Amino acid sequence: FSNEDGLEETHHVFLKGNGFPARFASHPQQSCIFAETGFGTGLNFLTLWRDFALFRQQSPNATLRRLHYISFEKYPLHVADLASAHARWPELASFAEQLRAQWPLPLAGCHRILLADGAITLDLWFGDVNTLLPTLDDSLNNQVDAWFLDGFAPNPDMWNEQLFNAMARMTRPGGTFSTFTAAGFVRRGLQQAGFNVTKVKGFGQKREMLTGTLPQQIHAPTAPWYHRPAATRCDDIAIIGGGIVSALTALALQRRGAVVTLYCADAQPAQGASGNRQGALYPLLNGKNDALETFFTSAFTFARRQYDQLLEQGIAFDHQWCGVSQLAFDDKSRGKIEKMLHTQWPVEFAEAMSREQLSELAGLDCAHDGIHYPAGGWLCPSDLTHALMMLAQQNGMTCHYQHELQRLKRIDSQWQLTFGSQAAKHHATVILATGHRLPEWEQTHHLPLSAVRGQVSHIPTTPVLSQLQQVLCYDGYLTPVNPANQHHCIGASYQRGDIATDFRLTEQQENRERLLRCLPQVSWPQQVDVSDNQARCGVRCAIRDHLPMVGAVPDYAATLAQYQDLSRRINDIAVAPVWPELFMVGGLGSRGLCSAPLVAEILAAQMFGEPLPLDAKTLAALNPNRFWIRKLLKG
Ligand SMILES: Cc1cc2nc3c(=O)[nH]c(=O)nc-3n(C[C@H](O)[C@H](O)[C@H](O)COP(=O)(O)OP(=O)(O)OC[C@H]3O[C@@H](n4cnc5c(N)ncnc54)[C@H](O)[C@@H]3O)c2cc1C
Ligand SMILES: [Cl-]
Repeated sequence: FSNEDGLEETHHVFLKGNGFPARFASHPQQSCIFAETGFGTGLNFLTLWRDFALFRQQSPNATLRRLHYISFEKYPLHVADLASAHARWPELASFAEQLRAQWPLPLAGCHRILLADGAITLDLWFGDVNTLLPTLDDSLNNQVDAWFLDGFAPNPDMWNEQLFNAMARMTRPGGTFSTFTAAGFVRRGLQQAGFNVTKVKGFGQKREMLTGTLPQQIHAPTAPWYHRPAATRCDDIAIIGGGIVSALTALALQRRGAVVTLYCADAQPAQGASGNRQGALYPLLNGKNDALETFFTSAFTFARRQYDQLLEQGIAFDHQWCGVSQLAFDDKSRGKIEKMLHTQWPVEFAEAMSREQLSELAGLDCAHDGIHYPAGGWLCPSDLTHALMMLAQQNGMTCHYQHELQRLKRIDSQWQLTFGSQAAKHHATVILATGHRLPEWEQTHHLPLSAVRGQVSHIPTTPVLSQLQQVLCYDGYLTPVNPANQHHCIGASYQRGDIATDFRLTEQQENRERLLRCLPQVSWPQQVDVSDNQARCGVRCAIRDHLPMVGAVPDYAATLAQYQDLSRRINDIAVAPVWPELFMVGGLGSRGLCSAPLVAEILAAQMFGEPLPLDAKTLAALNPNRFWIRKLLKG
């Protein structure tokens, strides 16, 4: 037993300083929230994990079942650096391996990693703490049970009042912190932030150090107009849906121990918009660093990781992570791509490429230059949705197919559900995930959701078409052959106000026309043949700002009456009015394969009142009431 590896230190300063592991056992909630300034090689996180795992082995019936860890790192290391430093701590080896298996690219923003079969949520915030904290969401307030105040020795950049004030704002009352320093200005900084502070002996030799406790909740400037309320009960949830996002939301809720039931109008899941054979998965970038791009940057990477974790657990679905090549086939598209390339992306996420480079990758002359997304690809969303639905079923979700909801009505603390004609059901909490049909309710009909038919053609491959290795995106898209069926998909029509799903010949020809029109300089696209008239049709739910809608279903009448006064006020203002115990997720447009997993996880986390994985503007930009709140916020 030495001190030289720094493991005993970590345990003394950060775990014991916050009352662990004793505190695991007395902890009164199902989850415990830790936050850390810095992350480094993960020493504090891995040590905590190890202890929390020993505690779960020893007390499988204790209240505490889950750990959430929030970390702020300005200088994210590469996974090889992580591996190299973890050689010092072989006793952490197996936790370390699971961590490194999911370590993300150095992209600015929040990256949520699900570890230990869902018992651990790791929110990695890559960016400067100081510029980050004022951007964070109200869902982080009053949440944190214990802080690991780590980093360089008070170098002074990090240890300002702005950090201490954010920390207290984010601390639950009774929540605590510990740090390795005892610098006077840090002590004074944490007191003025609102903590009680105690000075104690450092580990072994040097230093004194500091611990403390937040005696009272800091009521801090909120944004009540974009409030994200929890469900009061998660032991009785009914999902109305049956597409990709219903299954992901199911699973994200089951990880938290919710009980969920599915009602789906069709005989089978994935008979709506989620039913194609091959769909494209890549991020939507703009180079504007707005809410849209911020969301898609997190969403894409989060979706790839979840899809890989699922595949690792034995879930099966056709797919190739073959890369996506988006072509500058046009003045407009070239301009858009040019703007994206002004932000400096790691080439592991998005890379500018010449016509030659794209074609080299593609196996076919791509006719233009553009941008390449090497982790994008295609998946069979039909297989994926059936697979995730099956998994949710195996894990406890009962499924009632051919249950088209016709009437939804709150009565005496329950939602009464009338179908088309099976028995009426009633539930404490409901979630609407019905895609293009979302705004058909008296409760949802003032939400600006638009419905857009598309038709995707199914085409036989040929020796030349088989050569294609990437998804090609132009004004439309063409996937590589699915080697399991020897067919490709090429789409898609985009018909606003049109919800019929009948095969149309005109639209079948247009899927080929689009390709021929956008790559006129090459001849292989002539090998596309749509004359067997095989296609699939479906209907997207589009939103004019191109971002999903996820959250509580907002109450129009009360919102307008309650915020007529809002602009003058900006005071202590009431939270956004909503229908009680009613939530929604959808508005996925044409990018649901990319956006679905993160919105699902956002919705589950919200309904459980947990900290959310995005900043305030990006969450406000996903909130269902946003188009209204935007007006009222200016008059
Ligand atoms: C032509 C086309 C091309 C596409 N290409 C891509 C692509 O390249 N990449 C990509 O990521 N995505 C693509 N998409 C999919 C897009 O991402 C969709 O927005 C997404 O699949 C919708 O998923 P969802 O779960 O929200 O809704 P859906 O899959 O449409 O499911 C809605 C479900 O709700 C059920 N329902 C509706 N009303 C009721 C009711 N009253 N009672 C009970 N149940 C009800 C239905 O039974 C249905 O199962 C494409 C879609 C289309 C149509
Ligand atoms: Cl699809």
